[PDB]
Amino acid sequence: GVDLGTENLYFSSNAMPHLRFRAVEAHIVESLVPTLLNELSSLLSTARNAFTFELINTQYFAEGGVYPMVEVLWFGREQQTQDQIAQVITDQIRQLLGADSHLAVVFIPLQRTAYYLDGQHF
Amino acid sequence: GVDLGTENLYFSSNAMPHLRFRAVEAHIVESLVPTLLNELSSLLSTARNAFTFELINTQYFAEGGVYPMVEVLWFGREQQTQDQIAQVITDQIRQLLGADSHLAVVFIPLQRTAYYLDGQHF
Repeated sequence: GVDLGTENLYFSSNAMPHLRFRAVEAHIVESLVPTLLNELSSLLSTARNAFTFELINTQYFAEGGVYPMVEVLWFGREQQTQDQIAQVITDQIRQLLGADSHLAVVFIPLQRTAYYLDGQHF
Repeated sequence: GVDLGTENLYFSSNAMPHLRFRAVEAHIVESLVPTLLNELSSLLSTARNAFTFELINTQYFAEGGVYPMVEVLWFGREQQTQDQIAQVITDQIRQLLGADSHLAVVFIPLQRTAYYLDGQHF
């Protein structure tokens, strides 16, 4: 069945964001995650346990140097909200990495009907 | 007996609205209530103590995500006034939840002859 025990789980506002940090040093991410969780959960009025953060442990090459990227896999919020989230993530990373570092933030939409928790979709 | 102590109680313009907030995060409602009271009491020229606000504590499921809803139980005002009220509530919720979030506002009429205060009806 569905999960009607956990508060506010199926709200449209609860985009269930999974943040994936690529081409970013581990210590930066470790410092970032607590402050990002504080700011995003407030901004989106979403439970703190609705977010997941992943450091991706791969090796990158690009001519001119590799820039950091955060992929956000989520159910979607309207463009204006998405824009604000991108701005929060960028601003926090700039604090640790430079006000002109060139962060990419990319949102990838997941379908609620293709996301299953304990065998039942959203 | 009727209540002829409290000012303006039986005016037709005093619809005695009870607002019920469903599928909305508690922190949002907590923030919304004082500003909504200010705006609605001004708009309707109604005493501030004529409004009640309730956060409903249930769990919701909908395919595609659950959208917030405000139920207004009241004696009724004319269509054009009802429309303005719906627009105020919507605009204030958008400021906290997003300018493209999808709020439902539903008005439910109560009969004055079925509403008793201290054992006497309106």
